[PDB]
Amino acid sequence: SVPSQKTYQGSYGFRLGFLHSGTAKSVTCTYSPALNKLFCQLAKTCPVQLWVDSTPPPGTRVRAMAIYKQSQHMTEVVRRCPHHERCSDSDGLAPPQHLIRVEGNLRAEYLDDRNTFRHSVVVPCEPPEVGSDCTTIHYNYMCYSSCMGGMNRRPILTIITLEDSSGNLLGRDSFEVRVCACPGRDRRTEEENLR
Ligand SMILES: [Zn+2]
Repeated sequence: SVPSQKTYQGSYGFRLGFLHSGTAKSVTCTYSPALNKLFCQLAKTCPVQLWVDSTPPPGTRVRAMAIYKQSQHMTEVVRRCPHHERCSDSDGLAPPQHLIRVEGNLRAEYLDDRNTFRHSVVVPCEPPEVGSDCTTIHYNYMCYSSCMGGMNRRPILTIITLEDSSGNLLGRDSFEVRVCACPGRDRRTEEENLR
């Protein structure tokens, strides 16, 4: 099967937000609204904002999962390549196979789905800190888009779902991701190609 990627704000008006990091040669993570695409370096911090119109119930969680964007590959589990799954860079919590990690949250849980074998990482949905209007989750992508035997130059999407304590859908948003050496340059190139 294939997880849904349908945008769904739901009852709480759930949607993502991204910083405006620009396209300098030195940028490590940058988001293109025109492409709905995040460009980031390997294992670098990717700040993703969570916005809601009203506060979800205690026990609400936020899950991230990657799928291949092309229909020819959607059924294939997105995982780390044969090299990176063995490079012993575990944070002590993420399984070495998982492409997406959450940085600096000890309540992050990593799921290997017993049925679909797909990987995801889930955290409790926290209210914004005082003086803030949203909450930010920091993600890491632990393989290059180009890694042989892994993503192998195939584009992926990250699907973010807002879930109740049972795992039922409350909200959904998504964005394409390219993990690459020079995010600023590749964003500029792809945005030019678009126009
Ligand atoms: Zn890799």
